Amino acid sequence: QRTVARDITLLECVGKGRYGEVWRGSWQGENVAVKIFSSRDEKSWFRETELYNTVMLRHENILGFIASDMTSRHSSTQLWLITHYHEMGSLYDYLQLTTLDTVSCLRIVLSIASGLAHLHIEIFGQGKPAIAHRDLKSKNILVKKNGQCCIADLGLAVMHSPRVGTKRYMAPEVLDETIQVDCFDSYKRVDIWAFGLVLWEVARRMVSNGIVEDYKPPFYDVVPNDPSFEDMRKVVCVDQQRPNIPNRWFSDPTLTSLAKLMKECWYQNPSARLTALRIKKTLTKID
Ligand SMILES: COc1cc(-c2cncc(-c3ccc(C4CCN(C)CC4)cc3)c2C)cc(OC)c1OC
Ligand SMILES: COc1cc(-c2cncc(-c3ccc(C4CCN(C)CC4)cc3)c2C)cc(OC)c1OC
Ligand SMILES: COc1cc(-c2cncc(-c3ccc(C4CCN(C)CC4)cc3)c2C)cc(OC)c1OC
Repeated sequence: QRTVARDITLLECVGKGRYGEVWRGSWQGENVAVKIFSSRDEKSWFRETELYNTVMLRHENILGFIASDMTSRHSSTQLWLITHYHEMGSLYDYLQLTTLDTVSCLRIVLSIASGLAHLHIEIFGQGKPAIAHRDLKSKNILVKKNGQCCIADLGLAVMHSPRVGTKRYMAPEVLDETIQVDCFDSYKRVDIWAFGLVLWEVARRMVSNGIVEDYKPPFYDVVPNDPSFEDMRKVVCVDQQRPNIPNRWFSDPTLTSLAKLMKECWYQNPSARLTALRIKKTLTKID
């Protein structure tokens, strides 16, 4: 019987953080991405592994799973997650340098909405539990060669049948600790808030009438870098600020429709926010 080639050549590091590292790797000529977890973030490996052991997600707008590997070392355990490799990198990276036209902007945001609705929706029978992401942001979205994106990092995901989200993207009910933690719909509504911020980040980079905004992260003008939980709560909960919509958007029918969409992701009342399925429908009718 058979040879099980497990050797993965780590070729270059494309990411280093408190999470650990991501490497471009090669298995059998074929490019893979290898996330090597820090000790700090072991529970993210376990959670993503537990989810994929429960349901083998397969969707064009979800980063493709290849393998979870645990290897015993002299005095530690090494944890690797192996996925598809997207050489264009994260949406965060991509937006820094690249501007968008109407077609690319819509393709990006509809692909993200598609991936998010896929996570959110329970399918009965080759089915899946409903899933909420809990850390949606432009660094957790990859740009594919075909212009569509895919959602990455299910390390905080929750399923329905001490890692917390990135503070800059936390919904008001997370910051004021009123979120109903027993309620699955609560977690979907937290993802819709974060989606609305991502839609703002992308829409800024769409050119209209020769104008584009510089890349900025959500709330760049009202909080410091690495904003505290308190910094965010005062802006989002107490003062009820929302990202600025520039005047130039209201000359462009695509950006006018997207400003309305992002407004309906940012209601203080979580139950007033649009669903991912309703966002998809709205986006298919733009242009
Ligand atoms: C263990 O570890 C790793 C394994 C592999 C890997 C390498 N060659 C072949 C395989 C393979 C897949 C599937 C079957 C089927 C065929 C027969 N059918 C009736 C049931 C079983 C057999 C063999 C795998 C899974 C790659 C890895 O990394 C890319 C591994 O490390 C994470
Ligand atoms: C993990 O990832 C990759 C794995 C492989 C790979 C290697 N050996 C064998 C296999 C295999 C063969 C046959 C079955 C069976 C299942 C039962 N049914 C009755 C018929 C089909 C399953 C598995 C695969 C899938 C290739 C890959 O890329 C080319 C992988 O991606 C990097
Ligand atoms: C968010 O999360 C995960 C992401 C990935 C992932 C998948 N494809 C590609 C990448 C990537 C490749 C290349 C660049 C740069 C380097 C070269 N040049 C300067 C431009 C582009 C950036 C990023 C990553 C980081 C894998 C993961 O796990 C294995 C992730 O975690 C789940």
